[PDB]
Amino acid sequence: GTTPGELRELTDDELKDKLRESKEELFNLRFQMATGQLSNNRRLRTVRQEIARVYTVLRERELG
RNA sequence: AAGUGUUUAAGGGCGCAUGGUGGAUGCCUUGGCACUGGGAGCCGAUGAAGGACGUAGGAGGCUGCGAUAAGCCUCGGGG
Ligand SMILES: [Mg+2]
Ligand SMILES: [Mg+2]
Ligand SMILES: [Mg+2]
Ligand SMILES: [Mg+2]
Repeated sequence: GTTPGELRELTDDELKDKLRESKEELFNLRFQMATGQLSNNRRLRTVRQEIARVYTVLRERELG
């Protein structure tokens, strides 16, 4: 839900915070999907792609 | 009285009319076969060729991808 653009003003530690918050979110809605009370399915994909985006930006910061 | 003499179809044959089965024939094609002209002529410890297992909101196969998993970023195209 957040463009990779506005992830470049965030430092390493707060990018890491964003990433762990997102991983916790993903665990929660994975449980909700398993128990049957998640109707919105595209939420899983968006959060999974957000995690991938956060790693991508971190690696780009490391290398250049 | 003597004599003559049609009609049987359990079933079978042949001809026709009507169907079934079967998948030939005709007419085709998301497939191939033989070449022509170019390109590129190597990939691999910066882990190859090729695979295993996984991966989509729902079971499998083919495809794509690899725990960042039908995808992630940047630059162009286009709509
Ligand atoms: Mg008869
Ligand atoms: Mg050589
Ligand atoms: Mg597969
Ligand atoms: Mg573009």
